[PDB]
Amino acid sequence: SRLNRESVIDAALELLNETGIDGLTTRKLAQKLGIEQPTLYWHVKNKRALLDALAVEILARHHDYSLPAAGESWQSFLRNNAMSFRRALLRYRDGAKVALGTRPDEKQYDTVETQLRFMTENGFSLRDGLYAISAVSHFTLGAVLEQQEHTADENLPPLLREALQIMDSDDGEQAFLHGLESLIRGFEVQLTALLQIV
Amino acid sequence: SRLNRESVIDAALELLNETGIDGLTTRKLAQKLGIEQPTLYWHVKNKRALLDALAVEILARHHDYSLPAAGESWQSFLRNNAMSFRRALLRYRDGAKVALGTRPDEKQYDTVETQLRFMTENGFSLRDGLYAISAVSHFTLGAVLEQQEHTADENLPPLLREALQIMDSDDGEQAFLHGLESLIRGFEVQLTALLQIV
Ligand SMILES: C[C@H]1c2cccc(O)c2C(=O)C2=C(O)[C@]3(O)C(=O)C(C(N)=O)=C(O)[C@@H](N(C)C)[C@@H]3[C@@H](O)[C@@H]21
Ligand SMILES: C[C@H]1c2cccc(O)c2C(=O)C2=C(O)[C@]3(O)C(=O)C(C(N)=O)=C(O)[C@@H](N(C)C)[C@@H]3[C@@H](O)[C@@H]21
Ligand SMILES: [Cl-]
Ligand SMILES: [Cl-]
Ligand SMILES: [Cl-]
Ligand SMILES: [Cl-]
Ligand SMILES: [Cl-]
Ligand SMILES: [Cl-]
Ligand SMILES: [Cl-]
Ligand SMILES: [Cl-]
Ligand SMILES: [Cl-]
Ligand SMILES: [Cl-]
Ligand SMILES: [Mg+2]
Ligand SMILES: [Mg+2]
Repeated sequence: SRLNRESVIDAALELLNETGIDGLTTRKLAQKLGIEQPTLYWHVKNKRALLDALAVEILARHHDYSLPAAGESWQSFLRNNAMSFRRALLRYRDGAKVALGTRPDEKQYDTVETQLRFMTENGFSLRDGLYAISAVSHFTLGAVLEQQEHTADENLPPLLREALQIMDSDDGEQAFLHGLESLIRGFEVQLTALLQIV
Repeated sequence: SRLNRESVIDAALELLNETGIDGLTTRKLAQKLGIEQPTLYWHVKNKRALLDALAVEILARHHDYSLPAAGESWQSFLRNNAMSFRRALLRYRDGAKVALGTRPDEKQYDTVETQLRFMTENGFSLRDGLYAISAVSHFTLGAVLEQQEHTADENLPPLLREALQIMDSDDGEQAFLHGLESLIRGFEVQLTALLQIV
């Protein structure tokens, strides 16, 4: 079929959904695109190369809250950013595993530069703003992995039994949204304190 | 060599370190133990079975702060628990990927039951205490994955350039320890508030 970048990414995202990350292969991608393995090699060198591009394109297609509104608070921006990051990552099977260990792409520079600039213009040192960004990113990544990977007893002590009932009664959105408010409020306590002991 | 549970786990943890999770196989485990694949099958059915046991044994060997001291605060317990969880997970390559999506083992029941009980005896509803436990777990899991997986440009805009310098200047312990204080303080704000608007 068509082998421009857009079409190779479309097929690679379908395959990721049917098979997951550990069963995504250049052999199986060649099969789905209707082509021979050496035809594929011209366009895509290895699994790593593909994985890097998939991390970028999932957010381009599905991460709609990358940038703060005019007048929006930093707290609100982190809330709306995190929910949109979580949605984009749940959209494909092992989506969060695809995003793991990547660094901003050249095509994300203007966007992530605007994000860091926004945090500094709201009173964070670059280092403290980055610590807040990284903590929201890591918490969200952790929550999506545990949910997604989870999809992949008679003598339960009583509080564990009820806790497992609580977890199994929801997809994880409730625990996620509660955790995010705790994180955002902790950053606020830290920022407002300045040089006071807190 | 010896094929009792302890010895199969020793070998599987070595192999995990040389090869990572995605390259851990029953074929390669059989090779390292000096045995044929059907000899292995009697002791270990599949990769999933192995992965479940490895998650348990990494914490048994290396997770030394499972339980609070006499008189210890809940804040202190979560701090000391999280640092010990992080250490145990960094001890092997893709350690955090091994722990992902598992639920307490029968051999962890008394331990995790004591943990949930401790949170309730410090004023948390079971649901709110579980939300705090899950948030600390997810943040830690996220931070270790990004660090571990990361191990697996000339026109950098200026704040991203300095932020990447900041991340590359440390193994991730600094960002982790800062994030954990923000999370613990947010739970405290939430718990103390009770039915007040906060
Ligand atoms: C500033 C970025 C950064 C800086 C230095 C080292 C890094 O590893 C990063 C990132 O990895 C970021 C992301 O991945 C984003 O998810 C990211 O790239 C991104 C985006 N493309 O819109 C986000 O929404 C961000 N968000 C918190 C989930 C986040 C970025 O802010 C950071
Ligand atoms: C209470 C446990 C729980 C309850 C209900 C559903 C669950 O999925 C869990 C866990 O997965 C827990 C862990 O994995 C621990 O890491 C876990 O098993 C554990 C331990 N074996 O010592 C910990 O130290 C805990 N810690 C926060 C990292 C944590 C457990 O508290 C929870
Ligand atoms: Cl074709
Ligand atoms: Cl075509
Ligand atoms: Cl083409
Ligand atoms: Cl294209
Ligand atoms: Cl491959
Ligand atoms: Cl032998
Ligand atoms: Cl022997
Ligand atoms: Cl034996
Ligand atoms: Cl044994
Ligand atoms: Cl296997
Ligand atoms: Mg990232
Ligand atoms: Mg767990």
